[PDB]
Amino acid sequence: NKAFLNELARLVGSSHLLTDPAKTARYRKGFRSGQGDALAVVFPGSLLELWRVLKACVTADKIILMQAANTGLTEGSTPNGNDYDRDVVIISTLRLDKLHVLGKGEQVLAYPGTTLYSLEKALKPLGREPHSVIGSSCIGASVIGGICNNSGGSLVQRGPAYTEMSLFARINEDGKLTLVNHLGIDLGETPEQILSKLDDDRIKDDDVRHDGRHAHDYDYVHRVRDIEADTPARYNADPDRLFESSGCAGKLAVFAVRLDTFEAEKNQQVFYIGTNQPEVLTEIRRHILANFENLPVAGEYMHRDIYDIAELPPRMKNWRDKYEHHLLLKMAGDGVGEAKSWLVDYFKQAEGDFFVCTPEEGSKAFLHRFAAAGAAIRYQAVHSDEVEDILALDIALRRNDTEWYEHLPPEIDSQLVHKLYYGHFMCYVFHQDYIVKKGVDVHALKEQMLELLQQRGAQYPAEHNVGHLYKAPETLQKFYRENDPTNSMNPGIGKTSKRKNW
Ligand SMILES: Cc1cc2nc3c(=O)[nH]c(=O)nc-3n(C[C@H](O)[C@H](O)[C@H](O)COP(=O)(O)OP(=O)(O)OC[C@H]3O[C@@H](n4cnc5c(N)ncnc54)[C@H](O)[C@@H]3O)c2cc1C
Repeated sequence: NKAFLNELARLVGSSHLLTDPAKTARYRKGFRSGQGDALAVVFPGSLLELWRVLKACVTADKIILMQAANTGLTEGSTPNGNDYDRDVVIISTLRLDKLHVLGKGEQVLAYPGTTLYSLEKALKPLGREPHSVIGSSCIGASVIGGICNNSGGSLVQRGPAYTEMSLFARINEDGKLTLVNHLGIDLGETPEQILSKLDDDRIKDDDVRHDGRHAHDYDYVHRVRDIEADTPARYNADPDRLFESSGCAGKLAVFAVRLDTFEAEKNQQVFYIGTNQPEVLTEIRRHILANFENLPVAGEYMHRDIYDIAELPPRMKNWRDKYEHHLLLKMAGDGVGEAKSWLVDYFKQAEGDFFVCTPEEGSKAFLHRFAAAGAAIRYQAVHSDEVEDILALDIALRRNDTEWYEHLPPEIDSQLVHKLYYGHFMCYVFHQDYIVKKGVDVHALKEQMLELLQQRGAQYPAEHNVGHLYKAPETLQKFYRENDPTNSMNPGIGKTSKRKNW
């Protein structure tokens, strides 16, 4: 072991290797939960260094945990406990932060540390927008980390993060580390050639091939509008979005992804909708999905309790006081006039009301909605020895569900101090965080709640992935194994075996 570590320090430099528990704690603890021991955290500075570190880990038979930023919410980006059969090496990819724009910006090559934030910035002067907008973009979520988790932001027209074109390393059945270039870009024959070409930014449009594979989720547009389908719009175990790097959850080492970007959206307007009747929001969604020509850009839901705890903008304060259910509907281009006209008519009849945001209201509303997650976490710490731990569920309802707002069995409802509800309303993806009464068996509660969701036909992790909080369905387990036959990369994800060879 003294030798393996010296090799790492030789490959990335001693200032880019951490072994002291007190120093690695920063990378061993999950954003909301999850924690474990790790032998080392290494920070390669080039893709070629990443390759050599992976090779050194495979030859020392270590477990590899790829990490970018670590905003994963279900403990799947940090070690889970200490019972691994081999030492764990966390490879932080955050220094690999270059970005390569292809052509006029219609596609990009993102590297392991490229942040969504930097992607947004580089595309803006090109008149393009990224494929994803998630609550964690403001705190540095990475592009590749979202592809690995099939992340789903607030962007209603884009689907969960997805691409069939990527460059990644895979430990095969024989335990051999292999580099697989499925980027559809000619980069060379050896790892040195391929990775240097990319590290030196010597890729030009001439190296690029155009072949029909998809660099985003095609037709989510269609799937999201099908309000008569009896399955959800998107969920982590959805087999059609599990492709190589897409949904890999750390089971491969993703070096690069080729992704589609989109034309920037014209003139956006946020419509702040509030109501006390769940059915009024249900019909806004159903009518827009079935009848609008223009899909919204975003449609974020916030219940009042989560509103208060997340908590200023006076009109929002007014809406909070008047309405329990809020829908932040962002339209763009023509959808603005379409939404404004239909809402004016709809609310002359339907119970609540709405207003057209001022740039300041609109940004503060979204900033408030995001942060919902951090909220519950902080309410917990405040009331630590008085409430159990936070029970957080991530769910995707059947597209034709007529009752999205849950009415739990009275005996389950009574065990909750608070019920925090927020989500991506148009996609029927909801995050439900509960503050549970002191003395309640949280594990038993969760099990009861998961049974009710199965009964409702919902799927669960929707966007956050299974991590170590959810059991991976058969589709996922089979995918994880195909990618990592030796089970040497982020091992027990989805409550699966943590041991070598599974
Ligand atoms: C406040 C807040 C709001 C959020 N809002 C949303 C939201 O709206 N929608 C949503 O879907 N999620 C949301 N999330 C979760 C977030 O999307 C994920 O935490 C984020 O996408 C993960 O990106 P990351 O850079 O943090 O990756 P990390 O957490 O580091 O996690 C990466 C996951 O991918 C693996 N991985 C990372 N890099 C690589 C690589 N190069 N090769 C192979 N495997 C790799 C890791 O092992 C792990 O399984 C939120 C989290 C927070 C804290």
